[PDB]
Order: sequence, then structure tokens, then C-alpha cells
Amino acid sequence: GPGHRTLASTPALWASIPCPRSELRLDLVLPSGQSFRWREQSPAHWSGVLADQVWTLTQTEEQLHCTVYRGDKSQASRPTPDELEAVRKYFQLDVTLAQLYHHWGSVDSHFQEVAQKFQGVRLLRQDPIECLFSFICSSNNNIARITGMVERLCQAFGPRLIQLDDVTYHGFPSLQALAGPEVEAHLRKLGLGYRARYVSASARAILEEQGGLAWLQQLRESSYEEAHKALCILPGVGTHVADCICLMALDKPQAVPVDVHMWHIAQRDYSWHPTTSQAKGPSPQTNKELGNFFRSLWGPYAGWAQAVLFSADLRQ
DNA sequence: AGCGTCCA
DNA sequence: GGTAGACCTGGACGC
DNA sequence: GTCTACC
Ligand SMILES: [Mg+2]
Ligand SMILES: [Mg+2]
Ligand code: NA
Repeated sequence: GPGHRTLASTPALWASIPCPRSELRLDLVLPSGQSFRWREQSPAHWSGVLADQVWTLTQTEEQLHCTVYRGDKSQASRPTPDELEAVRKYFQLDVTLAQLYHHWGSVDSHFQEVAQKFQGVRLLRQDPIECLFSFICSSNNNIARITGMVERLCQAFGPRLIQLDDVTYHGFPSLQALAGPEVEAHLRKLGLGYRARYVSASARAILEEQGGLAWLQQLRESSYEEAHKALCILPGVGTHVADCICLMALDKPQAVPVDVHMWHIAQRDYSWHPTTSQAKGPSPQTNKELGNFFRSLWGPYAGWAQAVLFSADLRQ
């Protein structure tokens, strides 16, 4: 298929969004375990599926440049303002990150030192279905392997979009695509391990027991506490996966996912121990306490602060 | 040399 | 509710 | 990281 585009080579096909590097660093956000569907197919150019279409993104110092491959056999053209609005919404650019960074660093000198090096780590606003099933795949696993699982999931069950170079892009699967009684065994052949049952069972649960796709909108509109509790009914979704979905797709900025990294960070960088449990190792109680600790430290956007330290810890 | 343990 | 241990997969890497 | 089984 046609080539992945670069900004310098095809400038007619790109349009810009005002966005300084202090507000966004694509190389620190897109491969850091929020979305698993972006790839740096050319140096400094990131390609992936965003609102049912393939996009490539690249930055200059003050602008985010975007290009869209529409693949309806239409003539190539730069993104329209309406199309760019989807990219603006995905990166939540109405939130001003430099002001959050000032607050987090003011209350936390360790955060301040990390943030000096890791500018522009913000939170994507993801589709709830893509986020739910990607994070069901993430538990007790590593980002490289999760990325391959999500890719093969989309390849097998999501609609084909377009081919660029040797890469065939697919949309994320629907609930209905993942709900069949044959889907689990297929996802096992695709190497999802014991999470194959969780993906298929969770799709069935949403369709058969929760009212379908509208339930995720209910949870978007619900409090953090109510959305967090409700998600945990799903097979494979415990408190960490539920917090990932709350933070990254249901607009709960205070949700703080607590994984192996955040636990290591708490111990190493904060010398933290739980005070609501005599036993100090990970447990339902101590994981709950740690998320409350980070919220008390960083404030209402504590989950966004978590994403900064998580991105940095993947690099260290 | 590559098995087998650690780890995400 | 607290606790312990099993668990798919496959890269890192000590021995 | 979540599940299941046992206290
Ligand atoms: Mg054309
Ligand atoms: Mg559950
Ligand atoms: Na420090």
C-alpha cells in the first residue's frame, strides 16, 4: 500500500494544531502503555487508528502536525478542522499540562525532579471499549507482549481499514465480534493466555447483562467510585484494570492505577508503607491505600501525575 | 550454550 | 474481608 | 494483576 507519510515530504497533506512540546511529547505518551496502537513507522512520526481512521502525527516545537488516510477511495487532502477536532479531543488539549506540572512539583519535590526530564506526558482520552479490552489484556504482563496481543486481536476481529507499506490497519473489534462462544479458543491461539476467557466473557457480560454499549456511557457519567465498582463485575477486571479504564476512558482524573511500577515507585521514591494494614505487601487493602496516598499527595488529577511517573519509570 | 528462573 | 498461591506468555539473562 | 480457595 501507499507510503506512511512524513511532514517534510508531503506538506500539502498535513494540518497543524497549536501545541507546544511543553504540552505534549508524543514519544513519551504513545509508547508508554496508555494506548497500545501507535507505532513510530518513520523517525519522529507516529501512526495509528484514531476515530475509525489511520492518522500519522509528528511535532514541531509549537505545533502538533496531523495527516489522515481516509481510505474511502477519496482524493488525498489535509485533515479538515472537524477532523482535527477528534485529535484535539484525544489528547485532551483543553487541559493545560504545564499548570498541573507546577502543582504536582510544588507539593512533591521528587515529582519535580522527574518532571524536569519528562515534559509533556499527558493523558489520552480513549474509547471505552478499546480501553477496557486493552487493559484486560495488560494484567500480569509486559507492554511489548500486550502490544502484540492487542494487534493480533484487532487483526483477527476488527474491520480492515487500509494498508500502508506492509502494515494493514484494523479498527478495534466490536462487542459482538468478541462475544461468540468460539472467540475464546481463537484468542488462545493468538497467545492471549488465560486472558482469552476474560475478553470473551467480558464482551458477553456487557451485551447480555449490562444493557450493551450504553453502559459505558452511564459509567462516564457516574462518579469515580460508582464507575470503579461497576467495572469490577467484569471477568479479568480488578481494581487496577478498573482504575486504568476510569482514568483513561471514563474521565476520572483522580483514578490512580496501582501496578508493579507504582508499588516500586512508592517504596523506592517515597519510602512509603501502608498504615491501614500490619502486613505491608500488596493486597486489596494496601493497593487501595496506595491509590489514596497518591490522591492525597497530588490532588484531583492524581491519575495524570501517575502517568508522568509511570512513563518515566518505563525508561529507567 | 542454552536451559531455566525471574519478571511484567 | 485477609491471605496464599496459581497462572499464559515470552524476553532478559545468570549460570 | 486477577482469580479462586480456605480461614
Ligand atoms: Mg489522491
Ligand atoms: Mg472482575
Ligand atoms: Na528524587
